[PDB]
Amino acid sequence: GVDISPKQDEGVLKVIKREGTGTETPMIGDRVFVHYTGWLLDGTKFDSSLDRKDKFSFDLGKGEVIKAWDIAVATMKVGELCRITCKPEYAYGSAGSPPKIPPNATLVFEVELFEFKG
Repeated sequence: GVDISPKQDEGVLKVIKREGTGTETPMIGDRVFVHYTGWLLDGTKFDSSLDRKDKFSFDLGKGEVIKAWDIAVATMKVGELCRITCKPEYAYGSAGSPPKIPPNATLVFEVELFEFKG
């Protein structure tokens, strides 16, 4: 339900709405069938995966996503619903997202995780 990272203290953290059915969580390098909505800190909707024909999907912590997703998606159960609050050290700070994000802006993603190790 909160914010901070339990090692660096800045990184991420996540607001719970609907907790899971299958109590298990994903392991490092496992395949997860996610779907996300996402906003910048000014309340601007830059991205939502369902709109582009289908759901989202990655392999936990493989370069593929952001480090804020490897921390908060490692803590996500089968069927769960929450909202991620992320900081640029774990996200777009040392890079910037291609269409409009600069190297120092706060970030937001509402994630629904369907299933992973199953």
